[PDB]
Amino acid sequence: MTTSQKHRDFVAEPMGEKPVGSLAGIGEVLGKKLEERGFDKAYVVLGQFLVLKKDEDLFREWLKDTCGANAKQSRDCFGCLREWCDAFL
Amino acid sequence: MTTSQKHRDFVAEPMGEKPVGSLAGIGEVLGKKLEERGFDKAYVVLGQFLVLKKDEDLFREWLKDTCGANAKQSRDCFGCLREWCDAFL
Repeated sequence: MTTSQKHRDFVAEPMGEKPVGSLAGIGEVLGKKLEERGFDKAYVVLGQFLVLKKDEDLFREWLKDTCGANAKQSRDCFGCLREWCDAFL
Repeated sequence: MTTSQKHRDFVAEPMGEKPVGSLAGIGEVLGKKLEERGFDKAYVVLGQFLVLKKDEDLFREWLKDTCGANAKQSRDCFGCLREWCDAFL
């Protein structure tokens, strides 16, 4: 139901060292799982997106299989990360 | 002996989809080895640098162990990729 202001805020300015849970689609509980998986910061997760050549099917299985995110949560991270790259990459 | 103009050209404008061998420190022969390793484009190699949290010792072993680059060639890619991130990340 309408994206949060975080989506426009993230693709409106550099990401710097913001925490992983700052990425749109990742909640406080999910941010903790990615952190246990070695992604304590967003740019480390951005790297995984870059390693998958922006492949949406591979990206979705990675997040869901890695933490259990739902199909709705994965759609927000794909378009959210894909849009940041369009402005910064 | 003095860096090539490619170093200043790469950190002077976005990287887009330039080929891997376009990264400073990677020669035409080495670009072919990375390509056989699955890195047909520079942004895929940029992702590995991001996944290593910019760790220089881990990055150097990755390139040398992955293709056989010399210690001099690895120094150019670290500072070259590190400088691009400073301007675009």
